[PDB]
Amino acid sequence: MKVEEILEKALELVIPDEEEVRKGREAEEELRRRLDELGVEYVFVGSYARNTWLKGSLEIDVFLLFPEEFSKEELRERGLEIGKAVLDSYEIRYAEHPYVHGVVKGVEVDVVPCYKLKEPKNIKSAVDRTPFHHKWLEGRIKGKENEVRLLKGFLKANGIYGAEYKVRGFSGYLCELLIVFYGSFLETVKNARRWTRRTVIDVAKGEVRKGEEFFVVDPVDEKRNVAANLSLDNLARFVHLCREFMEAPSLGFFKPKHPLEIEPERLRKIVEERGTAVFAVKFRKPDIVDDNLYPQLERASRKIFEFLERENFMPLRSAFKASEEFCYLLFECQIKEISRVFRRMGPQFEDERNVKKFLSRNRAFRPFIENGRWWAFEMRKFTTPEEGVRSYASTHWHTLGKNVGESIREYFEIISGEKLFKEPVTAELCEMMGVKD
Amino acid sequence: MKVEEILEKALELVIPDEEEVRKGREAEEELRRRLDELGVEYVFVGSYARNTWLKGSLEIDVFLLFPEEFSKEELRERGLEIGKAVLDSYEIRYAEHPYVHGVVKGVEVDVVPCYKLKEPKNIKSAVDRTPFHHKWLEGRIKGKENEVRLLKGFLKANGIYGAEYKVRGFSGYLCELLIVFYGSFLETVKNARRWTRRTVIDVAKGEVRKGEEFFVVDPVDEKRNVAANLSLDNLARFVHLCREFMEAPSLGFFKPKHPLEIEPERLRKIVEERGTAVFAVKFRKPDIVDDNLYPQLERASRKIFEFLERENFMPLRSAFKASEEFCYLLFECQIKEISRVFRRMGPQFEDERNVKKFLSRNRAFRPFIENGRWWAFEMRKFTTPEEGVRSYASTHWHTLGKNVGESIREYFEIISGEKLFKEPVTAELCEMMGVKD
RNA sequence: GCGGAUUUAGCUCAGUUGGGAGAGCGCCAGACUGAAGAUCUGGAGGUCCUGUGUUCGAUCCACAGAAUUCGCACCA
RNA sequence: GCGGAUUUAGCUCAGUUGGGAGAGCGCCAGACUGAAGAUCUGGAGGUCCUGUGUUCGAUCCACAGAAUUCGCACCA
Repeated sequence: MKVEEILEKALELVIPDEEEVRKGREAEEELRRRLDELGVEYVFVGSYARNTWLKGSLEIDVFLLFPEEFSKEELRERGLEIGKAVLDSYEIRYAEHPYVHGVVKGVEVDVVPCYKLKEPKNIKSAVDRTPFHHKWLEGRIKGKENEVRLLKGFLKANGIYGAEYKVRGFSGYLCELLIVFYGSFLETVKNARRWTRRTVIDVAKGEVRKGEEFFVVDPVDEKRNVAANLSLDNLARFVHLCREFMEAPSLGFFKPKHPLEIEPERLRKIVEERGTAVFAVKFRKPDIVDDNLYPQLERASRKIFEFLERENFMPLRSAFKASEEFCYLLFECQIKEISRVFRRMGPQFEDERNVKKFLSRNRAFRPFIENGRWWAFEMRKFTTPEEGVRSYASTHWHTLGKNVGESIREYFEIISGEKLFKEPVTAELCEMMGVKD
Repeated sequence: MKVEEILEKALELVIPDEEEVRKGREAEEELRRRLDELGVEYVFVGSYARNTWLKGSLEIDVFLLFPEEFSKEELRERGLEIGKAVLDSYEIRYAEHPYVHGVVKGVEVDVVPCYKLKEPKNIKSAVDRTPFHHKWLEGRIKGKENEVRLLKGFLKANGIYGAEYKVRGFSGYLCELLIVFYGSFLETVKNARRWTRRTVIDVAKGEVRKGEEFFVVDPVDEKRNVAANLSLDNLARFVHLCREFMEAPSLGFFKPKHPLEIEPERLRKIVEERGTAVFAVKFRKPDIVDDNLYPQLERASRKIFEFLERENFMPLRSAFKASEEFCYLLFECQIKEISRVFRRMGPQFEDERNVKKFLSRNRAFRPFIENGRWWAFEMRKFTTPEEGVRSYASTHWHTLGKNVGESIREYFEIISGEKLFKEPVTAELCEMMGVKD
């Protein structure tokens, strides 16, 4: 669609200027006031300070640099003293060393105690690194901020922007590092088409090489992978979207695509036509952070997946959804019903000892030999994958993560077909089964 | 049941003396007459000559030794000339070098041209070896003939006596060699409990050792495995029956056990309770020898077995029966119905070339990535193992042996449940599923 | 008939994740030697038995066939 | 919290068919030496991280746990 046109029309949905821009300055000014009132060494960092934040994603990050001659707890008292007096409403978030989150004029503000540490390698944790992150990008990104926003937008539209585990996609800082390295969104897109699972981007030397994993080198600390949270699968998605974009560019790569919103009638048909067993594990949501839940949900999903493999219902895919109330573990298998009878692996014919024991056990059918080894017909306790998972969930809850497993242990349901379609899992089911529009 | 008593009561069902013993002598005498009438060098061998044949299993083996200074075809003319004149009704069976099979007074007689070859290593085929076989066992078996008959009886009662492929069990000559080696049936049974898949019995040296396969050394030619036809599985069966006999001896080890003879009503229930898919491939019997058909049937069964494994209906066992009219390939699977959808293995994400092609193909559902590799949902052409086999039989008949495959190629049926129970396959189905009485 | 095993470099053979065609020996060269050899380096060297099919992709999966090899035995 | 990787002989590590507990090094010995070393032979050497469970059978499969290790990050 001409390429450059859609790049510019995308900006009116990317660039903030819903006149929150000034609300930033207003809060900043106000923030700058009260802060200079207490004579503290302070820095504005993150999205706001570089004028790089997305439309609606307004956030002030304030990092309070504290003398390189104090102690952990002496900065503690301070961050509090300050945060409180400068913010309008507050909470305390402790991380690895605590910080104050609050609100100034409807703008989410992050008041954070730091160190006036000037120059790296003398770093203790991830927090003290962001000032340097800002420092290095400051002045080296000036002018190219729009191109960053395009990248972000591109990634958000297809749901791979973010460092949080719910996404495992691209971190903002990474995006910035990228735009810097290539020159613009596009020159990034072009080269991304040639990325591999072993492609390494050292921004510090301006060099591209092959390593062991996909690695983007932090120009501040060359021991740091900025793209550490980028999952294997997401990276590939990005690469493929870059190949798909260049060949036939369109604006639909920048619009966030919306729910397919189906009726139970069309979904049941798909299932029927698929001839697959579709079911889910429902259980109440344990009240914990997002960056804890999804990892557990994933682990939980995987084990059940692995289970149904062992018991040979042959699952296709697995999916998960977390509402404000419950959690759902979705599964589609190739086997609706398995036989009650199965092969039980018995001893080689020579080990008379073990033979007898194996034979001493009482069964409904005679054991036999095949390839110089005994085998026996025995009975399963479950015939459908629903029945099997029920057995598994009830007996092997503990392995399904700490909080998730406990929530299942205490209670769970298994929902099949028409009943399940009524649950808020429509979107993911379609995504799991790969339904067209 | 006392042990020795049942050994003696078994003999009245083992020792011939249904007064066919004299019919032997009568025919022998008559045979000896006409033969000496033509001045031929002749020998009586096999079961009859040693008085070792089973009750009802009466057969005269006559091997016509011919001068060690003739040629293949010059003996040929002779065997005929002789066979005809001495037998009452005849056929010609060609083997590797032909022979005359016929009847003298209702007794199946085998008139065979040989060589007066005295002493081995100058042998050409299996036929010229039997005189030496008889020669070596003659006089070294005298007195111990009853003990041989016990062994035979033991093996026949449980259906592992015979060198023909329908059985793949113990050859008579082998049994004799055994009784000779240990001393009696029992001393054979005791030691057989300690046989392995690598136990070697050299009768010539009177020695037991370990080799590579189960090997019984022919005292005549030490390059010959007498137990070559003994299948792995049958050997084990024998060994296990020897262990089972010594621990609790009973006469039921000598009675041939009879059909379980079931109704369709009890069989359907078992199937239902088993929850398994049971079906068979029916097709007309190609008119060929037994030692050709069963090998093919086996091969045929196996491939179908292997197929259902590939397509994951997960078969349990496989069985075959050959009537005077049709042949049956019986199968029991763990999967009655499989989903219409399956995983299609696609390329790794890097090989852009192959990616596109894989994606160019049209499907009902979107392809995806998992572990850096593309996968696609596609449709099977069959949902039940019956449907699948139908597809397989029709497309892959040729591999199912020469004659068998051709018979299926031209025609076949697949029969399920109630319909199949009406077919003469009741016994084997019970044997395949391991049903109790 | 019949069945199993085998078929990848000149020789002898590995090769299982369906994506890299390999080792040893032989041959050529380099290093080393006074020489040659022995050792270390390296290089060249291919109809993965043939055909067709399955697959995005084939030494590998399927079918047909070929060749080598061992045995099976019918006979009964 | 949160996740992954790892845990087999004194050290460093193989170990995939669920049935044999292994290699290299180290140590002792034999052979060889004038000696010792170097090489070849061999031997000893084990809580397969623990527990419980599955199985005829447990390094291998399942659950709980431990320890080592790397990273995840929430924060928003």
